[PDB]
Amino acid sequence: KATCLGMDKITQRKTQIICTIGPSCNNVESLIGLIDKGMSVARLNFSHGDHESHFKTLQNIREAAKARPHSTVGIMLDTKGPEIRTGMLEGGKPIELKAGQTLKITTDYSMLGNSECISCSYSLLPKSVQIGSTVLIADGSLSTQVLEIGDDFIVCKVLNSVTIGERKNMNLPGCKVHLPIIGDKDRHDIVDFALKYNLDFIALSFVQNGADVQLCRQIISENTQYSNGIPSSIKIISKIENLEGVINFDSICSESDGIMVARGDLGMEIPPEKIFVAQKCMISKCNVAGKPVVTATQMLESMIKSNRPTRAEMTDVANAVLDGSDCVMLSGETANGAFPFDAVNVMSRVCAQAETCIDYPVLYHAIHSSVPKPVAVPEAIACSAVESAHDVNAKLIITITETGNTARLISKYRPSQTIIACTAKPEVARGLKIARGVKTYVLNSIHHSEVVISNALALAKEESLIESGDFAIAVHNLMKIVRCP
Amino acid sequence: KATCLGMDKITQRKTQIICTIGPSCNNVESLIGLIDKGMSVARLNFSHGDHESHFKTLQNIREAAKARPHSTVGIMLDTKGPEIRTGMLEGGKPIELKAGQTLKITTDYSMLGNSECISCSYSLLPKSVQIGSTVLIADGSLSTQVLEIGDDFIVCKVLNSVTIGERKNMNLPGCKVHLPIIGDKDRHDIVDFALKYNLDFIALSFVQNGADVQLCRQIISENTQYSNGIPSSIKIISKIENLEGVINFDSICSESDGIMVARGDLGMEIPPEKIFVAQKCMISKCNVAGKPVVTATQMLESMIKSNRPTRAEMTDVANAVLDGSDCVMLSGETANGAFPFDAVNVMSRVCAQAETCIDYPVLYHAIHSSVPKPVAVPEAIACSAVESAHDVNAKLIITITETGNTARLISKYRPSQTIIACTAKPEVARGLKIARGVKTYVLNSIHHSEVVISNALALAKEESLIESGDFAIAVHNLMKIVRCP
Amino acid sequence: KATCLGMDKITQRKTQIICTIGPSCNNVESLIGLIDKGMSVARLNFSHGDHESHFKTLQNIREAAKARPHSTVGIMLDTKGPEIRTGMLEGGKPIELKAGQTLKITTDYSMLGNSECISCSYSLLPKSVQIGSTVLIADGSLSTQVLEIGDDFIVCKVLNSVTIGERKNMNLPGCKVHLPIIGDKDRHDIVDFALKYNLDFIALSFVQNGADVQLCRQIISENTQYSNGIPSSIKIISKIENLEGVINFDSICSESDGIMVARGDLGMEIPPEKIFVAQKCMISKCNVAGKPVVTATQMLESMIKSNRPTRAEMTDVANAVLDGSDCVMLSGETANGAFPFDAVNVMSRVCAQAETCIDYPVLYHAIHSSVPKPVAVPEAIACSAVESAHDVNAKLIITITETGNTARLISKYRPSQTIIACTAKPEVARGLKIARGVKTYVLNSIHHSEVVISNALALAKEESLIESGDFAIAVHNLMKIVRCP
Amino acid sequence: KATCLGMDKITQRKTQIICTIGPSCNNVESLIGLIDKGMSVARLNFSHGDHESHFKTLQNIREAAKARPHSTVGIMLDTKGPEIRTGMLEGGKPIELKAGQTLKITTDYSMLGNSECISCSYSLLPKSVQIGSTVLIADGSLSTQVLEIGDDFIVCKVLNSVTIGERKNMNLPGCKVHLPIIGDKDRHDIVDFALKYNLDFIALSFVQNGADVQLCRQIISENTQYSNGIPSSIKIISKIENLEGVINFDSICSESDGIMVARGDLGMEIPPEKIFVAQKCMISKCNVAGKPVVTATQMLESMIKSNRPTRAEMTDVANAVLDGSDCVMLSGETANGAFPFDAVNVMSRVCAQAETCIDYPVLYHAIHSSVPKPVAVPEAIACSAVESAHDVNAKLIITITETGNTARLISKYRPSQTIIACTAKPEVARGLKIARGVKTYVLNSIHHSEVVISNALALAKEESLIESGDFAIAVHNLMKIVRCP
Repeated sequence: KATCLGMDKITQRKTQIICTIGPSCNNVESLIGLIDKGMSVARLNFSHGDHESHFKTLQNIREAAKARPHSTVGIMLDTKGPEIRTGMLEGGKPIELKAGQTLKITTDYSMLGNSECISCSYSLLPKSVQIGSTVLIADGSLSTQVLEIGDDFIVCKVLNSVTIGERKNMNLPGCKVHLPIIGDKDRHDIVDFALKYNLDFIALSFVQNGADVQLCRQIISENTQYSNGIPSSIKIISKIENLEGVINFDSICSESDGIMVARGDLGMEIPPEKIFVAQKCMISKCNVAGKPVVTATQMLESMIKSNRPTRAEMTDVANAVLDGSDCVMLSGETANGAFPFDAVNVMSRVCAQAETCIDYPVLYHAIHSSVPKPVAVPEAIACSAVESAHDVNAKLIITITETGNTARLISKYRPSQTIIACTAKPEVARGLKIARGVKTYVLNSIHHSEVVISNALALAKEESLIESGDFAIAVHNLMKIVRCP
Repeated sequence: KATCLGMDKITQRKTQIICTIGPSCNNVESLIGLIDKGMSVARLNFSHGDHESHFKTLQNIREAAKARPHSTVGIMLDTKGPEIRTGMLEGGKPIELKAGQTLKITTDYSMLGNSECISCSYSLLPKSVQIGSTVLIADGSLSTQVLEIGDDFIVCKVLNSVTIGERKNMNLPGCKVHLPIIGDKDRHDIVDFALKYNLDFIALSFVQNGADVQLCRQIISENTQYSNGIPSSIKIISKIENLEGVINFDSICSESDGIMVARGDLGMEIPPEKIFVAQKCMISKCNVAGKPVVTATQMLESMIKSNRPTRAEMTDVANAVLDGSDCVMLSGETANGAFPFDAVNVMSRVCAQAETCIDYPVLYHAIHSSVPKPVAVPEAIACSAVESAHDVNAKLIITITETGNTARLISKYRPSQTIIACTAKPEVARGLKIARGVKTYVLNSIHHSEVVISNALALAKEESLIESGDFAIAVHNLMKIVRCP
Repeated sequence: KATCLGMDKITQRKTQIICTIGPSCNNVESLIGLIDKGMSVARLNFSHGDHESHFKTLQNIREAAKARPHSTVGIMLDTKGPEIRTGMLEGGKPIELKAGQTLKITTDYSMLGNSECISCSYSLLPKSVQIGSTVLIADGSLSTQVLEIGDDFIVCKVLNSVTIGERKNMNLPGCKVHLPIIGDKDRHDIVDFALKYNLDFIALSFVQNGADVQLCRQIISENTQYSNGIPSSIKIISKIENLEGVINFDSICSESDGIMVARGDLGMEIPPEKIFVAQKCMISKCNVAGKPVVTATQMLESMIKSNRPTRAEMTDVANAVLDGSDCVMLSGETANGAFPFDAVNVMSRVCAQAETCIDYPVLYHAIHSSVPKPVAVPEAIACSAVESAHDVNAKLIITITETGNTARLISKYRPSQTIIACTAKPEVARGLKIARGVKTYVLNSIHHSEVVISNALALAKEESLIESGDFAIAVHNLMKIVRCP
Repeated sequence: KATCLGMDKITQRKTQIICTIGPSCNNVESLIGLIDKGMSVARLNFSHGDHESHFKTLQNIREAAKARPHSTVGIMLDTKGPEIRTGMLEGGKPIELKAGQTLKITTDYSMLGNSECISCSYSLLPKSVQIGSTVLIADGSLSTQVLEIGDDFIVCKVLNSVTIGERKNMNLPGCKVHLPIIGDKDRHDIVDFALKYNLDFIALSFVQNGADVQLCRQIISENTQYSNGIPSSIKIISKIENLEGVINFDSICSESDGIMVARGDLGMEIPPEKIFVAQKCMISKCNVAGKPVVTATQMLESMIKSNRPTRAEMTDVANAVLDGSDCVMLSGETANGAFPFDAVNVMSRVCAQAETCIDYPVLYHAIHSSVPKPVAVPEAIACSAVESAHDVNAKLIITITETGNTARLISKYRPSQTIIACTAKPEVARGLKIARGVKTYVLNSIHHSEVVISNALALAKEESLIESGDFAIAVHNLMKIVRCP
């Protein structure tokens, strides 16, 4: 019905876009490009790089953002988390293995590993496997089986002949990994980078229960040395990356400021045909809870070595948007891909196209019905704004906010109209970069409602978002309908 | 569902009540009683009485209203319109007739009629009938047949032996009555009573098309001599009383300020079984258009000579409310009945009871869906107010209004909450006495919104309409949600 | 919507009509007339008449039915039940009373009563009241108050001056009446009239719980002497006539073959404004249960002394049909009214008119959704027949049935199409005369499906119910769609 | 809701699967394997191979089908259509090109091409391009630009350095290709293979309008020499592969027996972001019309060189099923992939899993509402069967059919129950291998309905599709509900 009206034709994008910043796009020029193509949030994967690499990247993001005064860019720190990685190889050159050979794996991490004895970051490895256990390297590339266990090593038997590099992933199927969700390095990165440099999001890797989220809350509340004793309003985004997280989803979602659905280990703990079911379900639950949800399964793989993607990758992003996703995330397409700019631009257009397939009145009633009544005043105002915008055929919903909460609530009810959030706090604007359909205007002051609305309508007119004679809904416990001069 | 919740039990009335004031309830004491039983509007039927009778009644109504300052009483003038009535009988005593006898009817209205020659107010009577024409008197009591036509009289043959009195109704089936909808007397009554004494409603008898309505509009605009050159805002309520009125209903409804469904001639022009179908349709169309509708078919006939009505009469009122009727009107039950006070009280309780059978969310969506979009700003505001009242579970919807238009728009969407209209103009309050579920607060000034709302909430608290901590929606292009202090 | 399409116009009646047979219409000629006007079922009120009067009436009904071979007439016995009546008056002439006088009431039933000492049928009267209790005669006409209680009498004080006749009703507010629901006379009438003469319905007066229904079931099962040891399939219709019945409705409805909502005492035990609520609720519950429901509050009172009714009475029948009533019943309009034929004809046309206001697809989905799944095979076939008829725009639903059960199930789902029930058993056809929209064809044999359908389509074509080329749904666990030759 | 019930758990597949048969799976043993993994239809892509290659494959398919008598395998011929392919390379070895060099292209198809002068099958190539025209080879691999046009050749300038092989695809963007939709070779393949060997489907490449479909109809009706003068019932499945096909879709869809959504040229004529929008619309229109639709964009690309696919590829299949797709098609994954058997098995499990996300009652009402009424008799029967299956909670819908039309109609309404089609004609069974949720029982005779149903139920019991006491709907204009013995 709505999809067919689009075919007869064969309004800016609402779904936010997160880009992972790596070597391929670390410089100012590239970052500006990424903003122009549609980047809402820049992500720093703390599984990679060092302190100096991260800090430079951060400076570059902010410099690039300064070059784009009509844009707001949020910055996300994605924790390393409880991962197991291999060590450095022979001098620095990659190594292949053949089935049948006996490969040794030492826990002496600071050791150069050859074709016979590689290294491992997990010092509790010997006490975590048994004779016969399977050890997976590079996410199902080097499959092995334990033959011996020593004090600080294991000896495995290479089962299938494959090629792997350095710092590769490692997996222990059916084995409990004795690592914390927030280890010592994660704490250091949270306090001494995210809080210290005033970042906007913490993507918490491998969250498994509400207690993981609460530990992060506690860390934030006990570390205010970088903000004059004032607790950061930095947002916790929990990454569901395994079966435990899926089982405890409700608790995690309820505790967090947002959810990210990511590849992780999930594809090894459940049947692969079931992954899409879990994703769809987690997205719907986030929609009902009004918590932002990020879809991030590295959707455009083919765009690390190709100018444009294949159908399957585009339909994945389209269907993620249609499932109700707030943001989509690019991983190695931008971080270390050959065509970082092409991917974002493609992804952006796909999102916009998928959003034309939405039956907005129907979507609104679905969400409105799913929310138990009575609600708080702010949420009621939000609903009425969306209903009003529909009833007068308004082009914009403008919200004057000091925290972004009303803007998040309007976003929850999925208006067809673009939401313009007006605030005096730049941090609030960056925080809103994960909320669907929210554009932000940062102001010097927010005290004079009339003036704020006037400037917002003038600026929106300049940006081709509204025209003279068009209606806009203004919200600030209060709702009004104004006409664009 | 909603009706069955009520059966297990075996919130003030929203439907407004119109009482016809006559001899039985003309005095101050009686009118005070009628207010206490639930009278919203006092109707003066200008088919009966003289100037002095009407003027005394008008004073009594207004004196009674002063004795009840928390109430607001509207005053309606019901026009004589194009009717044919007989003259005075033998001295002043009633006369019966027997079939077979030849009854004469003269057009000399100033004459005492006997059992052989009666009188008639319609001077064009001879030129309107032919030999064999049927002449009905007292709405199907004296059925006669024309035998001779003279210059200023007709001679008929009494077909059925019945008893009749003075000033009785007269009908000419299948004959065109050459009388205007608004004649000399009607103009006189509108200008020198309704406008002159500042009444609130003109109930316009036998409206047949839009042109009839527009003639009344013209009279109103051309007669501002009693209001300092400012046109009155007196409401035109067109009475649908015949087949023509039904045929042209849409035009009439669109031109009018409201609609009254009355008995009139309709039952003689269409099959009686079709009347309730016409009524249901007319009520639905009024609901959709947002125009007040009055149901008035003399619902409680039995209560002119009995303490209480029978089932059929109560169900009639109940179903009128459930059909969507804004007001119910009592006729001979209050005017010249033996039990006026019992009637009103009964009708009030039935209305309240029928209102407990309503599924309010379902009703809201039915009306909201029937309204073509986009709507104008105030209608959108009204909708949003009703939805917000629901979503926070508010007790009141308060509207600050200078005309009553917003209160009418809110009323259209049928909220479960009582609607409180705050105005500075007492005429606006009186005009709203035909909008369902609206109560009116008259204030000295309406300028300071915060103050207006504070005093409205305090007065509502005093009247036990709201309690501390309860929510109320306040509307004045603008909508907000406040908590009662 | 559907009501307005009808107004633009300003298909046979579905709602069945029950007529009470009394002195005014006891003869063959009158009964034939009643059939022609629309009588489905003839009712014998066993509160009145004697054995000889009842038997003659029965013969007349059956003779009249023989004169109408294309009609099926059901016969209903309405039990006297636990009622209290007054005795015979002075010789035989009616008597009036004045407030203040002390009226005596003896329990010596076989005694002529004057203006000072009347008689009473209830011998336990003295042991049922106390000093100060109120005794009501003729349903709130003679209001009295006990002054003395003797062995076989009471002395009351006339409170209000009114006029009453013989055999008048009597009521004891707030007092327990020690009479059985099925007394000795009721049992006699059930066994020696209803079963003996093979009647179709027993309207059981003043049912108060399921045990009352079960007593009647037991009586039927223990009295097969008039039907060769084969238990009668006579249908029990329980009359809800008081508060107890309303409280225990679910149990009563679940036990019975049908429900009648009647005047009884209800109007004295609950507030009168609540009666319509209870009726609406009981009708809906019967619709959901698929049990036939009869509305019978003496809807056309004014038609005992008038040619035509008033609006309130017509709208009552219209709204009863719209509430979901299967049958409407006339009481004193036919039994002892001046215009028995006029009333039925009016009532019939009203029903037909009200049925045009029904949104059939909407009504179907409402009932279909209210019924818990899974259902039995016969009910599933019934639903599919109704859906099929809609989908092909069929004109008839024909059902071959030996018990009428499938015809009752189709009726439950309220098709717009007339339901034609084909059976070889005349008793089955009469039983179906209380099911909405069911017309019956009685056949010699029912074995050849093809032939039965052919004859039914031919007969229906002759009766102007279907035309050549039109579709009909044929049902007999099996459903087919045939075309009318 | 339905997706989340599946997450808590973390019924056979209904969606049909088309496998393309090539070198990797040509032998009997492989084809048996493909049947066991879930192949419904075997596709022969006549763009590759010769007569003997196709004929051997046809025999192997048919021998493999005999080894699985409980399965039914359909056979599809996919036409070469209007395509442009290069010739053979240097002896037989592939050749790479570097940008800047001038590549020649001759129209002499019978020639061995080097790194300087390649060959081409399109003889009108010189008269189709101009100076500056872009010539694409291997679907955007070798981008060239015309420098010279000769009588039977063109000289181009290699724009981008890429590697290509033999028989590669060739495109002329913005140039009209003067080739018929059904040429000499296509006619030959349709008549002397599809019709001659009695295949079940013609997948018609690059259908652009209704006229193309009607030409294929004409060929079929004019060629009955291999079926004794009886026109084949071979299904025309039009492939939408370009913008023209999309523009004229309605006409094509109405003329065709089914629709295939293929990759084709579409991605070169419209923005890539718009492809999924077109696909969703085309699937919806097919669902509404009741025509089978095949989704086939080479969904599992990664499984030509990998054991299992990535997320995007699985979600693509999952969402195709949820969009309403009747069949999914595998291309190079089975034809010449390294892991054919793993691919099919994965795609099958995804389909089944996606099918558990369906709200079956909701889906039924959506389709039922979209169908304009009235429908024809068999469509009404199909609807009623689906509703009855639901209402009694049946396990199977069994249809006795001579053409398969009723089975297709039932399929259209998407019952949760498996549909069992009973036919005497093996071609009918094979034709139904593209209808979702239909399984087929081939019988010697179909005459005795009772017997047919008995044997169908017994065979279904044997296959564990139904148990004793379970209900099944039987359809053969007629519908009934039976219990499995």
